Amino acid sequence: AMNSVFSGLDMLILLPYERRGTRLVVEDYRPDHIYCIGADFGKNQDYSVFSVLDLDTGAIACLERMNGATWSDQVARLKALSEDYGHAYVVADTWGVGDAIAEELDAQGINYTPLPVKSSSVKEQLISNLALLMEKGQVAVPNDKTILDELRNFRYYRTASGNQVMRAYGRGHDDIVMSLALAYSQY
Ligand SMILES: [Ca+2]
Repeated sequence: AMNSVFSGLDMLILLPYERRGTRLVVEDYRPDHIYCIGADFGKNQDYSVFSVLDLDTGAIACLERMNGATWSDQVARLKALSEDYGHAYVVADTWGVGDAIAEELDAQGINYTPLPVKSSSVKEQLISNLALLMEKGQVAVPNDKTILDELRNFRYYRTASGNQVMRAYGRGHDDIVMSLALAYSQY
């Protein structure tokens, strides 16, 4: 596609995994490594995606995805992932998530840093970083067709005034794309 964002998809490293319910587990926790978790919440009927990145290797160790999970359940699942990966810190897109998730992150003692995806400018910085790392052969994800498809279908458009926009082709989703970009913002 002429308007592909991820022109370096050919350099994406593809990793085998075990599906454990809502998790795709590439590898279990290694305590000599430091991890973070990109978190795109399930604000309403959209998916929540939590991407555990090994910051020593640049590889996704685990990716959890679901939709329709309660807000509290999303936070509990994030807590469990964080704890599983050595109190991995969460890079949380807190923009427009609502008071309950924001309060729950603090109330539950989640190890997190806010990265609100609050404009097209912020989004472009996150995505361009992911795209560059990808072309450089530094991005490694679970070899799952849904993940690869969501990256393949992430495209450039232009607004009425001529500003750049990045979004899913057609009527698609970008929760996986954004979760991965949030994780890799730290790499
Ligand atoms: Ca979402």
